[PDB]
Amino acid sequence: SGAIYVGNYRVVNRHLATHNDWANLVWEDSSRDLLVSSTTAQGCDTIARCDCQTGVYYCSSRRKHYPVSFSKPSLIFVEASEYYPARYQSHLMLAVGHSEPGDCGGILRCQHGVVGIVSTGGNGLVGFADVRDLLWLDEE
Ligand SMILES: Cc1cc(C)c(Nc2ccn(C)n2)c(C)c1
Ligand SMILES: [Zn+2]
Repeated sequence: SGAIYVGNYRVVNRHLATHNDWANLVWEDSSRDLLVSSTTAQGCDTIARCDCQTGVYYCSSRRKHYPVSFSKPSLIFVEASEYYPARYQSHLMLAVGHSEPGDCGGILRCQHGVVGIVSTGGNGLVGFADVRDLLWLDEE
């Protein structure tokens, strides 16, 4: 589990969104595994606006933050899980790292701010849903 709290927005994995998230929906995209809902309080996370390929992510199944190198956001085939059938997921970045289903929501960050959240995993790989192209998170 985990979310990004920026301005009056809450960014979560779409497959982990709650009824309150759907009842206060701002935007959702199944192909990206992302859902954004509105919040009453303002959040403290800052979104990175950059092309970094090195950063650090939080892995709840190890209670540790790991430094990683990660690929550029791309269209990647992801195998079937309990949340999605086998399909192409867009704006996804991969790194070598430990991940379990419950690690989804962990933040990946670089020197500029939050880059994305854990969304996929298995066999020593971890995939992150990018949020750096969602410029509207910084306003309104
Ligand atoms: C972060 C994360 C997410 C998921 C859903 C998974 N399990 C599975 C099982 C089959 N897939 C394709 N994925 C793992 C290991 C890690
Ligand atoms: Zn950066």
